[PDB]
Amino acid sequence: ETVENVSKESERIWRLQRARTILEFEKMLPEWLRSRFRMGELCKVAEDDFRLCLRINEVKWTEWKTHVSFLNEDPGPV
Amino acid sequence: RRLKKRIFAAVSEGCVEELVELLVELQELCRRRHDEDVPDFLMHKLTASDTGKTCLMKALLNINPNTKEIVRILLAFAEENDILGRFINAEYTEEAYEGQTALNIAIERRQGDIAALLIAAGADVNAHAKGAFFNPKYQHEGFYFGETPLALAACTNQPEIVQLLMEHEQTDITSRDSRGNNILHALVTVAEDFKTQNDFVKRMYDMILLRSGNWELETTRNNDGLTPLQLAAKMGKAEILKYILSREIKEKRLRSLSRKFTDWAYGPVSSSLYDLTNVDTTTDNSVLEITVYNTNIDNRHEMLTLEPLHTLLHMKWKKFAKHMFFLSFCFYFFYNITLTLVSYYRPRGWLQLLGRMFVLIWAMCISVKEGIAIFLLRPSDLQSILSDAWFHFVFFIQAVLVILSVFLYLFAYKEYLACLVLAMALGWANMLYYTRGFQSMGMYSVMIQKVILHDVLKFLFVYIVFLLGFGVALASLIEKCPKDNKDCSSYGSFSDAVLELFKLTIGLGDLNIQQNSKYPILFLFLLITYVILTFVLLLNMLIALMGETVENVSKESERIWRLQRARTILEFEKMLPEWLRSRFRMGELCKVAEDDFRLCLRINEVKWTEWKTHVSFLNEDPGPV
Ligand SMILES: CCCCCCCC/C=C\CCCCCCCC(=O)O[C@@H](COC(=O)CCCCCCCCCCCCCCC)COP(=O)([O-])OCC[N+](C)(C)C
Ligand code: NA
Repeated sequence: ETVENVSKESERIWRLQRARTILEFEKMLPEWLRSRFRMGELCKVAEDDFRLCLRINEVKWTEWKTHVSFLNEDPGPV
Repeated sequence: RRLKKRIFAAVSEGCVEELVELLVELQELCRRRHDEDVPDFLMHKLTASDTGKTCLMKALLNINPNTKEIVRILLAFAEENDILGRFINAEYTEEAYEGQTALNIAIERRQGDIAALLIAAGADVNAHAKGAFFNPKYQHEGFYFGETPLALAACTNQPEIVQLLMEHEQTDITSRDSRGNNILHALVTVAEDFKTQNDFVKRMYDMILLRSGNWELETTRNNDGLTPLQLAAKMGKAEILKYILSREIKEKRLRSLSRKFTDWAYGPVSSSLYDLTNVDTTTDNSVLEITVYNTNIDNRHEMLTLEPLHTLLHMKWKKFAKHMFFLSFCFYFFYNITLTLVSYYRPRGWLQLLGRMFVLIWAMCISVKEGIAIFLLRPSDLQSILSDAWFHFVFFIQAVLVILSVFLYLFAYKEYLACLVLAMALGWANMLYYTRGFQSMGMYSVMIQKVILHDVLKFLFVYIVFLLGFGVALASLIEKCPKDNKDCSSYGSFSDAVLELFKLTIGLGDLNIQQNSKYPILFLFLLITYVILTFVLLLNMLIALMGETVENVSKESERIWRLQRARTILEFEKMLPEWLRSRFRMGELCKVAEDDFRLCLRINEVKWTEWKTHVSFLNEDPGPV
């Protein structure tokens, strides 16, 4: 009975336990060697707005909207 | 100058009041002596040399409420300059988006009205977008759709543009891209599961195929030599494969394109004929062969449940496969029986020598057959070993052990008996392969594989850590036996400690806690901890964990057994020679009066649901003949 109740959520618990290890290891790193951050500054807004952003690509054949709220006209990564 | 930048900036924003003001200035510049020619200078100033992007393509990338007004003005401006042909057909020069034109951008932006006037203006409806983005190496840095405007609208769920493009006289439906894929191939690659796509590809596949009205598009092979029907099996698109395999075209004037035909129907009882020209073992590469031996997909068991595929396997199973499977079992059963008797009754004659030679000869036959079977299978992934070639190795390993034992027997090495015993234990363990063919035993066998991998292997890894972890600990606090009694403690060494704990786990022997331990309380504390961890925790939890896996597998183990059994059917059929292939399906049937004879499989179904009028049959008489 407990296995059935936990198996549907044990995957999330393992990631929660693993995520604790990731933060502990990152704190062990010194002031230097922190070159493993995410993508650098990106001009999100033309008004001198640069933010560190994480790139995630998703595919969804559901809505089929017109893209008029993008940042770069060229779709190819560069 | 800065005129080009201003034109692009005004075009992107979507303003037409100053758009004409910038264009009339360019017309004034045309009066200036270019010294080379008029059209080239105008095109150069109206296009970006770095990437090849034009102002018209800039507007379509920047769809605005006034974009349609901009497009007409730009086209009229180009038409007045007699550069309309080379302007609307301009494409990017960079390899990232090479071949992309204005028509491609408009279709992607879902601008049907804008794309409609572009085609009438003279847009190239056969442009190929051979850029790197349109043909990505992976599924994240690009989007492959067929690099053609006809396929782009098809893959983006835009039937209105597809109908407009197909009706155009200059559209090449059978056009092939760099991969050699046609329109139908691109839909197969684009097609996904129903939970992801709203079956628009299947509807789009039917619409485009009916418009062409010919088998040239369906029989086209790409650079990999695969038809769209074969590509669905190669990429594991069950939704597309199901439609194509069971395809009925009710409307007249075009019926040969169908793959499913009802020769007769009387009330709810009707018989269906499924085309098998490209789905059979007769051809070199077919859907049936691909859907069974595929290793890049994990939905083969679902793909074998289709109406033609499931029945085709069943029909050939009861003809030759059933007898060959039983014959193979009898030869292998006698192979192990004879091997066991000679090894068990070994010395420590002239009439039984034939049996001994049978084992040696049959071992060579297994070794040769399994040697090439693994070679042609090309196993790469670890899962493929345990899901497609596990019995191809253990049979090979057992066979070569007998050969190795014979090789060591004639020499002075006495290790031949050790290899001979391993052949016996593995040979009888290999009998579980023949459990297939029977639904009850076959589903039981596939249950064992999931239990072993998901639970047994996981359980053993933790148990060994506790077994060895407490083995060193318990043996550590053991004093040396006195000179009088040399067997004071059973936990004398590490090997002894593990053996006692192993017997404790399986409930064998007697638990004697009066060992020669300098800390008897500590020694007993670890023993009780080991029992709780193993006897109470690890052993009991394994039963509960497998019950979760049994529930998840029992709802799909039947399909897995058929998938495993179907692999045996194809292997047995390949063993047949060139002749003896008289066990095929029903012969040629006049599906269409235009000399159209196809090998078809007859399936009879009864359905008291729709109660339609049968006007799309092949034979008026319902009685079989
Ligand atoms: C599922 C299965 C479970 C396991 C089953 C376990 C039970 C079976 C396992 C084992 C039974 C015994 C077999 C091997 C015996 C070797 C011990 C030895 O020689 O010790 C010597 C002392 O050695 C030392 O003083 C050095 C210690 C390090 C080497 C030995 C431990 C290895 C650790 C590995 C670390 C990595 C481990 C990685 C994995 C954790 C004593 O030797 P001796 O008395 O002089 O020997 C007489 C002969 N001679 C004189 C010619 C030399
Ligand atoms: Na007992």
